[PDB]
Amino acid sequence: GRRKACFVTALTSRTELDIDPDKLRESVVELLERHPLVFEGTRQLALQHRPEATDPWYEGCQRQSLISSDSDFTEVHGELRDTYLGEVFDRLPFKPIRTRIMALDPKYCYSVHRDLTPRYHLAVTTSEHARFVFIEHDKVLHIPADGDLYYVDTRQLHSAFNGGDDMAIHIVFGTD
Amino acid sequence: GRRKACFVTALTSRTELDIDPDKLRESVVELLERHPLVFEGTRQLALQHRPEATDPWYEGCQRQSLISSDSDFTEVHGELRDTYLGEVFDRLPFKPIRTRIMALDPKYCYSVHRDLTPRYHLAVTTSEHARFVFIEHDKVLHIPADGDLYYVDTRQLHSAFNGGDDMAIHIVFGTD
Repeated sequence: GRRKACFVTALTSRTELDIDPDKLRESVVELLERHPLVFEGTRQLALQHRPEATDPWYEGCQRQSLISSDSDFTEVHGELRDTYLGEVFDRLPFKPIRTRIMALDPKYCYSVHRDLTPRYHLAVTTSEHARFVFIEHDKVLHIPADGDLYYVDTRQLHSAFNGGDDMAIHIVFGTD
Repeated sequence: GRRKACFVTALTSRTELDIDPDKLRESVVELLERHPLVFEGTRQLALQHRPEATDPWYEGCQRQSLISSDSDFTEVHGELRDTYLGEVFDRLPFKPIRTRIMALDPKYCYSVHRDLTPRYHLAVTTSEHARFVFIEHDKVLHIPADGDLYYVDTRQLHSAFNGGDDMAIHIVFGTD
């Protein structure tokens, strides 16, 4: 109750990163061959882990209430340094936490709800059929796979849907 | 095109029908026990048929390109006249055509697209997670199961999603 809904223009913001969409997509496709997304509907893979984690690829994918603190998930996987995903992390203007690849299945949507913390999104694979829907703000948002980073305030009441035939995939960064 | 997008307030309109939501819902649930919805994702059952149809419960559910004319599907099924669904038809202020029960699976959405003809909607079972999303108009719409009839202009670019755990069900009426 003490925080109120944001003004509509504060739902999103663009930070220019100049990432190459083709190289980004091919690096994600190759990575998922070796480290598959877990879960169904909304699927996930962790790109940052807690120091000394024995389950670095999936620990950070647990539901928020099982996460001690997002800020513990600081370590980019060592093997990413050599690939184009290492280049993505190098270009970030902030220190990310609990970064995950996150995906929406084809023809899938999730419940209208509020998240606890907004994140930054880099779209990997998407289409005109994949959108965020903000219910109180009556605003529809599409995040293009243009190599730029988009803040998206998913604390606001919202759903997301993917009406396409192919899965929609983002890299989703936290910050502190 | 010669027809342009409608103004945002013309996306929907309410016609008061005073139908009882509980009797409506219980009559539809019982009917679907005896006559199954066909298709997946968007599921359908026809409530009106062409004269002398051999497949009256399902001919009207074929895709629009296989429909000769919506206006041929004029006859309410005989077995409906003495149930509450017959009462619904008796109250309509227009002559309906090609009326169908239409439903969206849980966690399902369909492609962003345009339909050829707008319809009138009577929501049977729904939740806050089921919405129409108008892309060009940047408008989100919920049709409540309040016993009233809602025009929805699905000729406009749109998707629909059901983020809920249960199937969302409408009766969908055409008219001349």
